[PDB]
Amino acid sequence: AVCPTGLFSNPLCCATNVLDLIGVDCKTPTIAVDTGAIFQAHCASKGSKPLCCVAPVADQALLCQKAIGT
Ligand SMILES: [Mn+2]
Repeated sequence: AVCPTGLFSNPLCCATNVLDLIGVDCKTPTIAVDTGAIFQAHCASKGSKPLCCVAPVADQALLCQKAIGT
């Protein structure tokens, strides 16, 4: 799993990480993401940051944490 269990369990690709706490303009990955490296590269291909967020759907703004090692 590319995100931790619990609250911040959903991988999204978000345009901006605000305050290391919020994802803005969050897109669902268009592929299965198997590893941190794939998650990072996939979100970068969409001009976005790999974040682990409180909900799994596309959204304007969500509480998120950065993917580990980023
Ligand atoms: Mn927006």
